[PDB]
Amino acid sequence: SIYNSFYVYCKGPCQRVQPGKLRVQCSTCRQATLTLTQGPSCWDDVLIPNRMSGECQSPHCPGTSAEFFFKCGAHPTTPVALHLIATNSRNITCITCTDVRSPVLVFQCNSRHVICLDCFHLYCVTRLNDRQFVHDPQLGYSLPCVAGCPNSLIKELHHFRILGEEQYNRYQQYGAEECVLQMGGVLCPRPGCGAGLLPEPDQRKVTCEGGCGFAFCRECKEAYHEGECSAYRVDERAAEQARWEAASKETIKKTTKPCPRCHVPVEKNGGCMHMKCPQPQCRLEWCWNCGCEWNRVCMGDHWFDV
Ligand SMILES: [Zn+2]
Ligand SMILES: [Zn+2]
Ligand SMILES: [Zn+2]
Ligand SMILES: [Zn+2]
Ligand SMILES: [Zn+2]
Ligand SMILES: [Zn+2]
Ligand SMILES: [Zn+2]
Ligand SMILES: [Zn+2]
Repeated sequence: SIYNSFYVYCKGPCQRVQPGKLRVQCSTCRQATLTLTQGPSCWDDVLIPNRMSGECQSPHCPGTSAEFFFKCGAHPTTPVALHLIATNSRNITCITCTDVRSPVLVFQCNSRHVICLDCFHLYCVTRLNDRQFVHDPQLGYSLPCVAGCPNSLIKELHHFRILGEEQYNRYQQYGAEECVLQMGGVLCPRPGCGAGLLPEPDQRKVTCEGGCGFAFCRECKEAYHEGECSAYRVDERAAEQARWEAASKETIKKTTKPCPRCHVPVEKNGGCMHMKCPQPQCRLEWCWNCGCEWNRVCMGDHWFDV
């Protein structure tokens, strides 16, 4: 692709975050024959059912609602859209490492704080280690913005798929482990075990048994013995810089661009990348990003950006 707006988690065969291809169909007949009135301009447009309307190009179809979906962009054929993931076209620095990276994950806190994907992984892994995931009755376990902002828990839990199979599996075990821990139990310390154990409260010797047979001291977690036993600070300025809608320096890509055909300067007023030239005698339809006539490659790779 020239430019990708969308990322999906591709199960088989990529098992990773990949650019996604946006598709649209008629919600009635399910064919690729829905001509939209207006192209999508944001994630709500392609996630909320029936939000967008058009006309099904069948003589047999009265359908007027669009249904959008994604495919992995890395190969021919339905994966889940990772809507918090954005291409970092304005070079916003990451909240925790302060480097410019792309793509980035953008929290739904009021500040729309921005974290690179490597830092997001490290955020996740640190919180898993330290048992600091956050419980929500309506969700299960998740994490909020790294800065601690309110009302910012991640709700589309498929985002934790981006951690990859092993850490995602640790995340999937966390709830059951936490049940044991909140009940006063202990997890087996043997790497590759971590069974949740519920020994009697006052017993220092814990044996992993129904597990792996390991007898450990629940106080120091080493092999059982008689006798006595032998990341979270977010910079305030870094956080202010790392906000999606904060004012930014001008990049090589200008925000007012000439019409590819008539050269007259053109302002963009929404997320959709299909531009219609405002000049009465021009009316060229073109991709804001690519400077070319509007086409289905641009639709699929970057119909809108955020
Ligand atoms: Zn794939
Ligand atoms: Zn139809
Ligand atoms: Zn980072
Ligand atoms: Zn935040
Ligand atoms: Zn064990
Ligand atoms: Zn000990
Ligand atoms: Zn024009
Ligand atoms: Zn384009």
